[PDB]
Amino acid sequence: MDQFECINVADAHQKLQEKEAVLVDIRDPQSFAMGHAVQAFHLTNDTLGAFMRDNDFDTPVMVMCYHGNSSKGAAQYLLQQGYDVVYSIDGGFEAWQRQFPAEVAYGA
Repeated sequence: MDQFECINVADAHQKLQEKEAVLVDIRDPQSFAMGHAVQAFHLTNDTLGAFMRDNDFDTPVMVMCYHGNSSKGAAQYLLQQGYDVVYSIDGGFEAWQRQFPAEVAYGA
């Protein structure tokens, strides 16, 4: 579709558990390594080319950032590239870690 949607972390977690959507994290690499959601792919302009080759445009994509702000612009960017089902995760990593502290991974 031609718009992206904002979702909360409980919704995102459920989609992930059901294997319905993939999760990308657009934060800087240092913050990513300090802690990220399990199964998050670190998506940057450099890793985008690989991401696109590896995830067809019909793949639902959920975008996480620091707080839920930059993920909106990144989600819109992905729609513009051809993705049809894109979400921005309200609250970002802060919300993820608060709700799901046992589902945090470290490093790359």
